[PDB]
Amino acid sequence: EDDICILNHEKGSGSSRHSEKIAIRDFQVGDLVLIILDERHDNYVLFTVSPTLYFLHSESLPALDLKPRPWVLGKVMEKEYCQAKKAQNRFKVPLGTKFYRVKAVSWNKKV
Amino acid sequence: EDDICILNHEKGSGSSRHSEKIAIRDFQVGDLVLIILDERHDNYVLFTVSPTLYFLHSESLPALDLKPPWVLGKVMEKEYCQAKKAQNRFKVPLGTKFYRVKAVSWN
Repeated sequence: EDDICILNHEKGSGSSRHSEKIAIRDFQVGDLVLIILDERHDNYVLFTVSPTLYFLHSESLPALDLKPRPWVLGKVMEKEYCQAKKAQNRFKVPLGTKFYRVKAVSWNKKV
Repeated sequence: EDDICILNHEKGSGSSRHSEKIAIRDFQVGDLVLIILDERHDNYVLFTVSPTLYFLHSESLPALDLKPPWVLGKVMEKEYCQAKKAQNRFKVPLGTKFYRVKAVSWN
């Protein structure tokens, strides 16, 4: 263990400080989220661990200082359940796929 | 448009249901975190947007069913460290301050 100095050590189940949190699945309006560029679907999307896609609404881009940056934090304000009606679509997803589109804004708070 | 059909539309500030959530910086003991492989640093780390590295303590790998590409965990312990040698296990410059955490699985 000769390569590091240990400056402090903490154990326990909770603290008085609350880390900043993001949703990663089953997004709800009001959630704080991480918004990343999805090259394959040519769109910004929510970072997520689940296979349902949450696309960022194109009209939310100017409110997140984005342009049609790798990532930004935002706060979900609207959410739309959608189904692909034509086999070639703005979302590069097969015909009939069900997915979400979300509107988000920049947010300088940790909640 | 005409490529998508809108099945429902929701707007608001809150809901009756709680999405699964992870800490993303300034991690605290008790936090739910996302643990990912960081090959640049030859370690697992906590997924984060801050520039401070939070390495997973090698002692925690068996509890998370990992060996020395992502798992959800719960922070049980955290240590503030400073790299003391130029060549170290964490592949950071000499003097770098960073964290090590111990975590257990969570589902």
